[PDB]
Order: sequence, then C-alpha cells, then structure tokens
Amino acid sequence: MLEAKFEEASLFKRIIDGFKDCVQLVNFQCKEDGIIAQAVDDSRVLLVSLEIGVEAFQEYRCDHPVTLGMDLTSLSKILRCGNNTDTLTLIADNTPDSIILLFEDTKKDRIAEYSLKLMDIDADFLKIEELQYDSTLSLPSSEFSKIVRDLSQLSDSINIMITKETIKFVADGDIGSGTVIIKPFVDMEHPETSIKLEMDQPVDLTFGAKYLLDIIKGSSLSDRVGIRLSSEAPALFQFDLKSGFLQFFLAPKFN
Amino acid sequence: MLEAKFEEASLFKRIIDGFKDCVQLVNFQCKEDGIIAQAVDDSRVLLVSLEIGVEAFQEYRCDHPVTLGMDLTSLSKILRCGNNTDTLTLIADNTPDSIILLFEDTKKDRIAEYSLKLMDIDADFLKIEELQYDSTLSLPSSEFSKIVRDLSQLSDSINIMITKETIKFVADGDIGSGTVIIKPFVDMEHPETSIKLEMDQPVDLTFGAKYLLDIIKGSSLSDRVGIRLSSEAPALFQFDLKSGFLQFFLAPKFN
Amino acid sequence: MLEAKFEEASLFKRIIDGFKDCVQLVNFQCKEDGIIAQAVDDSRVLLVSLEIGVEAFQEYRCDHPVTLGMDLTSLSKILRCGNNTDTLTLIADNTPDSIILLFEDTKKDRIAEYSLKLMDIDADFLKIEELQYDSTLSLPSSEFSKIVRDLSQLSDSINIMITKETIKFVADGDIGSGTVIIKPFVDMEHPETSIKLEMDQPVDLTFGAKYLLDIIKGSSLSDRVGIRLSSEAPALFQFDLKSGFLQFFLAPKFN
Repeated sequence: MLEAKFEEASLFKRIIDGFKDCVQLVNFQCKEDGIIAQAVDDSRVLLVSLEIGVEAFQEYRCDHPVTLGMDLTSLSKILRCGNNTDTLTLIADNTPDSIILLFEDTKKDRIAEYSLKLMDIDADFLKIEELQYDSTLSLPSSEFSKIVRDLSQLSDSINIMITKETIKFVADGDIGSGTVIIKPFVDMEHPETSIKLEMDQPVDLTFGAKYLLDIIKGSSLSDRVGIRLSSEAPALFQFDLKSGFLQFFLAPKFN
Repeated sequence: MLEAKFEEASLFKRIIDGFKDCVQLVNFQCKEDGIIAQAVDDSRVLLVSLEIGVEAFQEYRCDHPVTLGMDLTSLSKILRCGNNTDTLTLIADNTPDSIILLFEDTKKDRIAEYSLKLMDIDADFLKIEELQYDSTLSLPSSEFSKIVRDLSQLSDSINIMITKETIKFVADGDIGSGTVIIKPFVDMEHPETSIKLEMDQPVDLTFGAKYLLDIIKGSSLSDRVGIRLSSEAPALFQFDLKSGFLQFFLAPKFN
Repeated sequence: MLEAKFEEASLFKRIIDGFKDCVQLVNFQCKEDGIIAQAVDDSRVLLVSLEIGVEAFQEYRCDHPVTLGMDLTSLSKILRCGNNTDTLTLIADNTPDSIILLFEDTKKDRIAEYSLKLMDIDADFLKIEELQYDSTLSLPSSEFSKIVRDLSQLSDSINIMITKETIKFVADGDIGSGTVIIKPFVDMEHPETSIKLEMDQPVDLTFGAKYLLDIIKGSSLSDRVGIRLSSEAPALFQFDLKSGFLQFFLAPKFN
C-alpha cells in the first residue's frame, strides 16, 4: 500500500505545474525512498526529471515499488479542487488501476476524496546527465524568470553567453534587441539573492524562448535556479526541493 | 408612481446576477408589498423565483400593481454603470413604457439617471412548491459553492445522496471521480457556519452540473443556502434575503 | 548625441499608452528644449499631440534636432520589459538607424539595454488648435473616465451639451439611455476634485464613444482633464504633464 502525504497540498501542484505546460502523460515511479518521474515533450528537446525525497513529505510509506502513470490534464483538474494547504495524500494499493487523492483541512468538518484513472504507459527512462558541465551558475529564480520573459518579447531565440565572471543573456529580434548582463557577487542582507559562477570553459548557446518560458514555471518551487551549461550537451536547469529537485534538460539550437 | 430605492445598489445587481446567467427576459411584478419575479430557462429545467420585501429596500412605494418585464442583458449593462453602494432607485409611472434607474453617491455632486426600454412579455406564472420535501439541509453558501465547483471539474453530473445524518456529494467522471461527505453539527464560534439536516425520507438525486454552477451564483446574497430535496419533485435551492429570497427550482435527471 | 532620462520609466509607458490604442507609427521630434510627437488614426478623426518639457525628465540632452519615428507596437513591447521606476534613458546618435532604451534599478546589480529599429516615415505635421474655444471645462480625469465608460455601455454615441453652468453628458441607446449632469463648483478638502467651466457660447456636440474611450487612457497621466469645445472645430482633450502635455483632437459627428 502507498501513502504519500504532502504537508501542504500546494507543492504537489507546483511541481506538476512545471510538467503540464509541455509534457503530457508521465510515469511516477514510487518506491520506498521516494518518487521519481520523467517525461519528454513531443519534439524531444525538453526533458523534465523529478525527484521527491521522503523528507519533502509529511509522511511517506511505500511497501514496494509502484509505477503509476497518469494524464496531467486530468490530474491538474483534481489538483484544482485542492485548495492550498490541505495535507494531500496519495493512496494506492498493489497493482492499482487507480490512485486516490485525499484532501483535508485544519477543521475536521471538511474532507474530500478523489480518484484518478491510471494509464498503462511504456517509458524508456533516460539518464543523460553529464559528469562535468563547462559552466555552472546560480541566481534568483525570480531574476531569471524576469530576464526570460522580457527578452521573450522579441524573437523566439534567447542566447546565453558566458565568459569569465560575465553572464550575458541576449535576444536579437526582428523589431529590435535586448541584452541583460549580470555578474557574480556575494550579498549579505540575503546571501541567496546573489549570483554564483564556475567557468571551466566559456559557452555560447542559443535556446528556444518557448521552452525557457516553460522552464521558469518551476521558479515557484525554489528561490534559486541552477543552470549548468555545456557546448555539446543539453543545458541543465534545476530548481532544488527541500529533499530532491525538478530538472529541465533543454537542447540548444544547432545554428 | 413606483419608487423602489435600494440602500446599496449592489444587491440589485447580485440578485439579477442569479438570473442573467441562465434566464433571458423576466417580468418583475411590483406591488404595494414588494417585488416578485419569475423566469425559466430554455430547456425548462431551472426556474428562478425572486421575492423582495419592503424591508429589503431603504424606501419603497407602489401606488398600484405594475408588471415591468425587461431584458437582463440590457439591465445588467445599466447596472455596470452602477458603482456599488449608490442608493439605486427604480422609478416608473402608470402603464409605463420605460423604467428609470437612478444612482446617487454620498457626495451630492454626482448623480446619474438611466432609462431602460421595457418589453411586453406574456408569462404563465408557476407555483410548483411542494408542501413537504423528503429532505431539508442548511449549509454555508461558500461551502456548497466549493463542492459544486470542484466536482464540476469532472463529469457534468453531480449526485447528491442523503441518508440519516449523512450528506454525500458525488461526481463520477470519465477521467476520475470525487466525493465530499459532510455531516450535520452545531458550531458556536459562528453558529452560521454549521450544517443542518431534517430527513423524512432519504434521497438519491442527480443534477446537471451546469445548472448547479448557476445556482451558486446566489451565494453572494446569503451566508447560507437552503436545499430542499424530493425524489419525485425538483429540488429547491434558496438564498434568504433580509426580507424575501431567491429560489432555484431544479429538476433532477431521469436516469 | 541624445540622452533623455525619465526618472520613473512608468510615465513614458503611460504616454505611449494614450497613443498605441489608436495611432500606429509616430515621429518623435527630439530637440534641445524637449520632445514633441504627433499622430493621426486611420479615419483621421483623432489626432494625438504630445509635448515633453525638459523638466519632465531627470536629465535631458539633445545636441541637435533628431526626428525618430517608431512602431508603437514594437516600442510598447520593450516598455513591457521595463518594470516600473527604472530610470529609462533614451539614447541615440547622429542620423541614427536605432534608438537605445536603457533601464536601471536602485541596486546597480541589474541593468538592461534594449534597441529598437527605427523607421523612415513622412509626416505632414498639423497645427489645428484654435485661438478661442466656445467652452472650456476642467474636471477630475477619474470622473470623466467613469462617465464615458458608463455611457459607452449604451449606443456608440455620447453627446456633450453645455449651457451656462451646466455640463450634460448623454447617451441614447437602442436598449435605453443615460444622462450625467455635473455643475461647476469649488472644493477645499481637495480643490483639484472640483469642476470648472468658462462658457462663451453653448455647445451641443456628439462624439464617437470608441474614441472617447481611447482619450481617457491618458487619465493615468493627470488628476484633471482639460476639455475645450467648439461647435465648428474638433474638441481638445488635454492631460497636463509636469512640463508639457498630451492632447487629443477629436472631430464631432456631422449629424
């Protein structure tokens, strides 16, 4: 029997929020040590990998491994019934045909139980993470969110360019252009509003603006965003969770 | 001459709010003791009955009975010009071709007068209320509003099921299901957040979700909603006013 | 070299806000003493004239006259990247093919530079302002905004009628009508919530509601709106700036 209870029903919405705007159906592999889920969009340029440690829950028990794939369109709907902060509990049994989503408020006088029809879905799980990435930077997810949204106003191509201690986001549009140059530093009022950067090799990569706009959905999960870039390999955008994370592997343009 | 002055122009909007989302044109029968209005949607499954006592107004005078039907689409527009809390006064004269809507703010420096073209509309007035209903429950309009909206996410059929001291709202969708079970009790911090229930006979009725979503429009009028259910007859959803009320007679599915 | 720095990037948005909803492309004539810009909609019934004095800026330098026309659709986009209050600086050089828009926040750690492709656009500049207008009134831009929006709910024709110490806005719709009568007076709690009126000759003019709705866009620029009316000539709607203004010349209907 599976019983995964999020303390605050909100974060389960926010994580499937990063999924739904691109990927469609997705296998959630639940095992004793937590949940992992992976999905890839149609064009196979964006790959979303989730990991939820047991410490991210209020309570978690999984007697044995249970893979439960499901339509995020249908799931999200049940997550609309979820008014935020209602101890959402995922419940399933051995070889289940359905998953139960159970909400509960502070006052016991209200409790709602929902059920979601599951799917049989093959999935060739991927493991494309590199050992080392040419560059690695950390910045506020709100800042990165802004940069993407603003430069997205122009052409549908944003070009990240990293030289030593210099990160440069550029969009060159048909109507005009825009460039945001930020630099690594250290804050103290809130050290987690600062910018970090480790550069083994400089990078000059272009990404589809459409997808960068979808990657920043996860900015509601963490204060920071972890971007790892490689010239030959897809970029790793990561939003860290209390235990585990939400990753977005994006392939840069060929050009 | 007719002169019906609502103290706060808002509530006249809110009551025609319950109408407009379904019914079209509607005769407002004005007489010495107040206003009554009745309308039925196209499919004749929803009937909306209004009653406004004189105490619901700031001032009210109707020298003799005057029936004034009017298009709610056109009326609502004039009620958009009404910025909330502006002593809305309905004015008409003997055998009138038009009704005058008169707004006024705290500061005399602003006063707006509007006129609405009336209609000649036959209406076979209905009186389908039963003497006794198999079950009768009272709950917060906000709670009932939530239950409908959430279960409406699934299939377009919500099934209310009442056994002794057990009210059960269920929606069984193609993608999944949902069930909210509430029970009668008594609160004291706010006794009008509690749940009441008188059960002469148990009921198992299904209603079109579309209409239940329209019935909960009136939740802006009262803290509570009065639901009376009968197996053979249409259900009575009622939002009580200071004097008078707003009722929704809904026919359950045949199944 | 041109360097026009608005203290608060917001007001440059708000002024092109009055333009964009009607006019398309527009020459911004920049010279030593400030900026002027003029544009006319397709039907040639609305003419928008802008003037920005040097005192409206934080800093301003224009070594010599430079006319820079540009698409407001494209400009507005770059002004979306502008988060309010970011010292927007317009930068250009001799005979420029592009204009640079430069944002900057309180904290130096963020600075964004954008570029907008300019256009070659002929413009026969107009000077249709009369010496004297039959009537001239001043009222709160918020009040005038309300009157237009409300009476716009009815027919697409609003008729302003001014007799001595009596301003009367009337819309006579197919469904119904509405009339707002205001009078000149003097306040003291806030003397700039009052109503002024100088009447040399009475006027009875009708204006297209579509355009009056576009003229009130500028209500975000000033507390008051200056309306000058003439029977034979187009009306002058003006929102005063710290230095300079934003004018809307509207031609009344022939009828």
